[PDB]
Amino acid sequence: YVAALFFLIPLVALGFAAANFAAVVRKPEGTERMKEISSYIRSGADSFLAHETKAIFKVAIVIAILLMIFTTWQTGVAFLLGAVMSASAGIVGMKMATRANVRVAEAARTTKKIGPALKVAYQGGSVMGLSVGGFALLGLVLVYLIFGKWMGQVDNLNIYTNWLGINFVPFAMTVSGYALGCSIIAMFDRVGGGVYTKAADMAADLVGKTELNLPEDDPRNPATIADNVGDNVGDVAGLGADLLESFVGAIVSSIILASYMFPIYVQKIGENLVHQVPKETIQALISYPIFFALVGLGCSMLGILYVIVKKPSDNPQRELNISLWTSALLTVVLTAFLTYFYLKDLQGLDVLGFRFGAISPWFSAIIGIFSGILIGFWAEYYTSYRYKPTQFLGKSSIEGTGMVISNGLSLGMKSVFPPTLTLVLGILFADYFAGLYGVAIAALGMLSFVATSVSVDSYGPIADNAGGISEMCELDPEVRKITDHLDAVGNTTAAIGKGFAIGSAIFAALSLFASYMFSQISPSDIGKPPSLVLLLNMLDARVIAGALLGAAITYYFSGYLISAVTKAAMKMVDEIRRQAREIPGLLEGKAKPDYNRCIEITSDNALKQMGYPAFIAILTPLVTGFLLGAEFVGGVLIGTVLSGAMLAILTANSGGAWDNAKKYLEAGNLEGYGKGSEPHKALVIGDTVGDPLKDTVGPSLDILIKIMSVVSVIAVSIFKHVHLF
Amino acid sequence: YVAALFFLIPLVALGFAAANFAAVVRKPEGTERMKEISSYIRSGADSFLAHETKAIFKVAIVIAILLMIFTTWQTGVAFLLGAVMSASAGIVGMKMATRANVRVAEAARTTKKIGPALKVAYQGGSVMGLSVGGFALLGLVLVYLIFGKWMGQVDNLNIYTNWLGINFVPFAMTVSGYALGCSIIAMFDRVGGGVYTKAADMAADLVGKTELNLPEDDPRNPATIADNVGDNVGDVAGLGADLLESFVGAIVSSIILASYMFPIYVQVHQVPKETIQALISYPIFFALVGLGCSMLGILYVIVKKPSDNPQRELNISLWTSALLTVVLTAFLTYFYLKLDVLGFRFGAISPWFSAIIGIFSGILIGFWAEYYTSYRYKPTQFLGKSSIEGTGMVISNGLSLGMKSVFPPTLTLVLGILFADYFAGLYGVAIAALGMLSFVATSVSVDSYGPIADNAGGISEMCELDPEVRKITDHLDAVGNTTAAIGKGFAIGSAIFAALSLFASYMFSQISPSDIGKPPSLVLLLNMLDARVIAGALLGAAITYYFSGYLISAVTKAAMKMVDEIRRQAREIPGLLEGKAKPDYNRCIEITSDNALKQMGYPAFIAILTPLVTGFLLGAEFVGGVLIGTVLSGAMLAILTANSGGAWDNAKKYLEAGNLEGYGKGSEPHKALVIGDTVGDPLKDTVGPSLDILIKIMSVVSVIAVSIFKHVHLF
Ligand SMILES: NC1=[SH]c2cc(CNC(=O)c3cc4ccccc4[nH]3)ccc2N1
Ligand SMILES: NC1=[SH]c2cc(CNC(=O)c3cc4ccccc4[nH]3)ccc2N1
Ligand SMILES: [K+]
Ligand SMILES: [K+]
Ligand SMILES: [Mg+2]
Ligand SMILES: [Mg+2]
Ligand SMILES: [Mg+2]
Ligand SMILES: [Mg+2]
Ligand SMILES: [Mg+2]
Ligand SMILES: [Mg+2]
Ligand SMILES: [Mg+2]
Ligand SMILES: [Mg+2]
Ligand SMILES: [Mg+2]
Ligand SMILES: [Mg+2]
Ligand code: NA
Ligand code: NA
Repeated sequence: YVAALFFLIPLVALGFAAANFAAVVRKPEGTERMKEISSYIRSGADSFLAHETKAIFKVAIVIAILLMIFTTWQTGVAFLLGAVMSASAGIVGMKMATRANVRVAEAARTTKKIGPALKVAYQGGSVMGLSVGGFALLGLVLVYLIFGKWMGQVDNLNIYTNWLGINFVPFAMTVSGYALGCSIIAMFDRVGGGVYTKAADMAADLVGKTELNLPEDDPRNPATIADNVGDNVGDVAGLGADLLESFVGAIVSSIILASYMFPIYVQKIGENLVHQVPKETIQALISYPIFFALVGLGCSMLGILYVIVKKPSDNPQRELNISLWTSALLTVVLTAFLTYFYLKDLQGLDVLGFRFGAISPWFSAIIGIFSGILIGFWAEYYTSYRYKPTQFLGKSSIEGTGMVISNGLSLGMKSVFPPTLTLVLGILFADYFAGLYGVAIAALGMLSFVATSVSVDSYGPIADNAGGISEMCELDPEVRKITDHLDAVGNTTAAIGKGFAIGSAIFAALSLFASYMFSQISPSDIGKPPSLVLLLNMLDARVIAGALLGAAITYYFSGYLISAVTKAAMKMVDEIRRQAREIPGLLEGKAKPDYNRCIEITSDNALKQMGYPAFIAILTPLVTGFLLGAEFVGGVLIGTVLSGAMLAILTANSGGAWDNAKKYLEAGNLEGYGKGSEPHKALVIGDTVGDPLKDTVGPSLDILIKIMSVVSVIAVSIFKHVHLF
Repeated sequence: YVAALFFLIPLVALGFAAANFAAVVRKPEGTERMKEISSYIRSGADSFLAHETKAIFKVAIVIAILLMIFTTWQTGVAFLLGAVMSASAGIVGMKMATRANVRVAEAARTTKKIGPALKVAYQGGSVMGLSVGGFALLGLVLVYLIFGKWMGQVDNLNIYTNWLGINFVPFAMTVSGYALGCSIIAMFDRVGGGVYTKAADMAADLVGKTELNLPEDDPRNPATIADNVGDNVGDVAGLGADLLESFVGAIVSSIILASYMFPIYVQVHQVPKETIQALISYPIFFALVGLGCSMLGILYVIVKKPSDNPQRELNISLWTSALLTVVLTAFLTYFYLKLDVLGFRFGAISPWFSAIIGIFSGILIGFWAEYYTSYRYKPTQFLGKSSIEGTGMVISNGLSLGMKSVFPPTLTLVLGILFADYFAGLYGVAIAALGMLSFVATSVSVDSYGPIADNAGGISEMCELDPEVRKITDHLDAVGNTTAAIGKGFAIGSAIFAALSLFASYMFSQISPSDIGKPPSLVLLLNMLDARVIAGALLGAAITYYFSGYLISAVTKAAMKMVDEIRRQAREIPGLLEGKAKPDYNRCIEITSDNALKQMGYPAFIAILTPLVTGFLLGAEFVGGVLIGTVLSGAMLAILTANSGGAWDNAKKYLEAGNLEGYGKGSEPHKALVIGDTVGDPLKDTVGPSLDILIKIMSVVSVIAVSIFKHVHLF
């Protein structure tokens, strides 16, 4: 029927991405030096991503075997499917960007205008965004059809108990495994690529600009190629992995709640269970988020096509915002129709959530979108150098490096507010509209047009690489100005994407707190009213202690990521100093440096440090539970949500502001002081201090939130009574 | 009987502090240049503290009148009493330090050893700590005797409702007003002094060391005198205010919970009135025993043979005070309390155990502080080493060190909460919150010891003395920074415990006389799955972060103003850098004073209003969520900022001791460490301390005012 037409949308999106790749590759590349630089960066990125993928997939096979042992095999199969999906999205994005960077560079060089370069960069971004959306929805639909339909886990959806004494719902456990695989692979990719790129960027920027007195991404700098390999590895593949994980997480949270609703909402009447809701309603609610995501992917495809066929403009932010708005409006309308018709007459919504009938979920979704948009706007206010905060930061740059650091930290901590209030209002409204199911539907709708968001976000790194390639090949300063404008727009878009991701994570984390309080129910007491089930008393000393511990664990995770970055940062700083002083004629320009040193340093550090964060995110719930019950784990989840949201928003805004103020000063817009002045060095120090907090901690925080919440939701059935205290 | 002997302890502490002040003043000060510099610094500190005190006391009178209007007059009277108590403790500490700085400096200069300077600095610190403890306990005992005994508010312990629809217990409301006044005055003092001193320090350090290439606190630097006046204003008066506020807040939380326990635990009252009265009076006797043990430890450490390692002497003081407190409080709990229905599961000794936790917790925190802040350990030394790689490296490694150190103390607090709960419910949780500050006198002493050493070093460097004097001052100042970090940890831990206890008291206060029968098991219930509660938690975390950011910005404004002023002076006054001209310290003094006085008001009003607005907007669950998020985020940020600022400052000092191989005071690593120290100053001396004050003030205001918007909410 129409379900098949909907389920074929992800394949159309993947085909569109492949077509965009074929079109960009058919574009003309640059000169011979441009080809050589692109080859260097592409080879580095390919090698590091190959090593990362091998390691991550070994770990993924191990985790899949464990999941198969301790739960149903369907869980392990879904885990592997999600791992493959996220890894493939990341690899596709990286393999597309490694080729589109030089294309954008050559376009901006020949045409001397922003239109063509913007168009090619948006083509690459669309490749990655369509790949992400299509992979996520394809994995989800394959799971829903094989383990939900072919095997019929969506038909029984009952509370079984496995051999290890674990209470589980079949389709619930399968989607949990799928989301866990997605999020764990995304965690590995993000941590690795972030460590790599941020160490390289810190070392190169700091040493070169502040000490050696070189231009940004100068060929004499033995770390520039490492920096660009990181831009392609950590800022692309990791970005796609994280965003696909967020999309799949919102959708799987909605689906898990819908599935768990059926066997719990029952009435015990003389030892006879009477289901308060018909199975058809739960099945409609389960299939609803998938159709929602498919309609959203279609609307994103429409907007991306309109923006890639439209006449190019000189203001790239205008084009990106036009794409986002068109996708969002198409999604709103088509999803209104989908919610009205699909949920027409179900007869069981009143019992759970929806108070305004079939349209109740749609409203929630709307909230999400709007919420996201709001955050987006706020991002552009705090990150863009065309507004008050970033400009005041750039001005304060005249007073000293310490002034820059303090003002950046204050700007981040202040910007923490408006988006948090947006999320508060969104939570309240989605609740009022359709309970926790609508909370999850809003989490999803905030990313309903995830394809366009991922596209507009990945657009940036391509422009950054184009600028790096133009600087390495000594191009016309007009090319550098085009790349700098595109890169500022890309920083704004990356801040917007981080905000979107963190908001979706918070919404899905509330929905998952609900599902986690649900999973604790055993078949023995499968009759108590959900009003008593969904209860996590905060006055229980265990819960508040767990909240404290979760906040501390989030902060320690961020600190460990920062330290893992700074280790390689210092190593490469020292290596660059050594090369500058021990290689004859390197600074004069008559000698070639050794980029391989920094490449290998960053690769080794990233490969060594990428493992611990994922394992922490996987184990923390299990250990905390087996030590102090399930209320402590609930408190830990609460504290994790709070601290992670706060730190992620703060770091995203602060890093965006710092980088855009550095770029604004580099454009000479700072009266009197140029690109080589002491204020520029202070802004460079600020940008290096913002780099690791913007490209590592922030993104990884939401992945940690979702991974930990999913692990707890899956494993609470055990430590609920197998605790030590 | 023996109760009068107990009620006389705070007066003895105040007398001991006055005697220590008279003894330090009887010591010989330095030369004419030292006398002139000390007089200038004392005049500046006195002037700024006078203005700050006048403004804060006008605001305090206004707030007391408002409290009298909307609640009982006893609340306003106790508010004024606590305001006066905290302001007096701070002013006494500051007036003692402004005179003890030059005395410590001259002692360390003449003796050429660390012993005499350490002894005099600890004398000043003991003056301030005894002042704080004595004033806090005297105000609290006067309230307990006048409104608790003379008027007998501890006799009825009923749930009344005032004309504005507020449910309250008489003595509960009175102690709430006292603690609220204490915390609001501490908030004003802390915010003002922190802005002042941190702006001055940022300006001076950055401009002088990074640009003009001058030594720390050089007379040519027109901000060194302003920086030291700030050290005396914000790091002394504010410190005493904050610590007295935490002490009184723990005790008042204990008292409020004890009072509210009676009329709620009914089936017929589940607990006899005598038991509730004994539990109400118990925290006061506990605090008195703790003050006595702190006095004993301070006396032993000021009479004990001086050592060359001052941290050893300070740790010996802390250990002796803590052990004396543990033993004497064990005896007090055994005899005075010579329960099962509420909390205590091990009989009369149940509360004492909890207190122990607190103490030990504090002690534990102490070690962790000394592990992360002292340059004699791995983290601070690694930071100093990373200083060779660049300023950005210093900043990133400092942030990482703070965020990691955030953990061990958090786990300590988690275990303490869990164990105190297991032992004696929320009453024992609050008693542990208090016991962590049981020896608050010794803690305040060891903490105020630091700023005195900082001022002595600044004065010795201003007069160009013997480098041995500067080395003595640097060692003492590093020890003082470590002790200040330990004190901040003490405050934040006590704040977390008391904030949980106040969450309990706030869930209790919502009970109205109409439904004064529901089982307490159902009353103490704040479901976290309520969308409103989680939204409020998110909003509270965001509000804490914005509070911190606004404080940082208030600091950076005056910091930039003074940086520009110093550059202008350097370029337009002939011979200033050459040394043939005299700078204008009054300019920086006035800049920082004006900025601090202007920015000093808003944070306290935010902390006071946020609960009221959030409540009248979204019921009581939203306010509960806001309190939870605020507590969590504030604890995290306070621990992080304290540890990070300590690490940065001690790494700078570790590089100053030459322990960094090859690089001296003028090398790029020293400039990077100075940039790190300037970035840490505002996060260490302004945000961190204000966070726990905000937590306590907001939770107390909520506990008092929830009775209105609990059902008079807009949604
Ligand atoms: N129009 C309608 S009535 C209706 C009823 C149900 C199932 N049980 C109930 O609501 C139910 C209400 C209630 C109140 C007190 C005690 C026990 C109770 N049990 C589900 C859908 C539906 N739709
Ligand atoms: N419209 C209506 S109210 C109503 C009430 C009753 C009798 N008690 C119940 O059903 C009932 C038991 C139970 C246990 C847990 C959660 C919810 C529950 N509900 C039966 C039918 C009916 N139909
Ligand atoms: K970027
Ligand atoms: K200090
Ligand atoms: Mg850079
Ligand atoms: Mg880059
Ligand atoms: Mg670049
Ligand atoms: Mg950038
Ligand atoms: Mg950068
Ligand atoms: Mg300083
Ligand atoms: Mg000082
Ligand atoms: Mg000083
Ligand atoms: Mg100091
Ligand atoms: Mg300082
Ligand atoms: Na995410
Ligand atoms: Na405090």
